Amino acid sequence: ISRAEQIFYPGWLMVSQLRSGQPVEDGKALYRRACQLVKQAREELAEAGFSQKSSDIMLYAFCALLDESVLNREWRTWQQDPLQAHFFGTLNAGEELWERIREQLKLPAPDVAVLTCLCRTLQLGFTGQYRSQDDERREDVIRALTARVPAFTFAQDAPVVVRAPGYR
Repeated sequence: ISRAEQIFYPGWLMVSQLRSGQPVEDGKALYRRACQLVKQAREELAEAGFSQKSSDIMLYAFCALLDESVLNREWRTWQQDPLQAHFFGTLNAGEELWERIREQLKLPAPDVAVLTCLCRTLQLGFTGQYRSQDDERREDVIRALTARVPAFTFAQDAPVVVRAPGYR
C-alpha cells in the first residue's frame, strides 16, 4: 500500500541520509528523533487500519534498518541499547529479520504493504547477518521477494577488477 509508504517516508529519507555519511551531531538527539518516528509510525499504522501483526513486522524491519545504518557509521546509546532492544526486546534483528522475510514468503497471499516495506528495507541498504543451514542463499530470497511485488525488482552491478588475495 501507499498509505504505509506515506508513514515510513520521513524515516526512510532519514536512514538514506545517514547511509550517505551526512554529519549527524548529536547522537543522543538522533536516537530521540528515531524513537518519536517509530512511535509516530505505530499510531499511524493502527489509525490506517493495519493489524498489530503487519504493523509489528513493518516497524521491526524499520528498527532493524535504522539500527544497522547507525552502527555501521564512522552515540554508544544505540550500541548500548538499540531500537530493536528498546521496542522489541532483541539484539539479533540482523539475523531474525531474514528469518521473518522467509516466513512471509511461505504465505500464499502476504500483505502487499508488508512486502513493500521489506523491499524498501533492502533497497535502503539492509544487509543483516543471513544464515540458513540449507541450500538457500540471500540472492534467492531477494529474487523471490522481488518477484511477488510489482513495484520492485533486482539489479546487479557489473563485476569489477578486484585485487586477488592468495597473492604476495
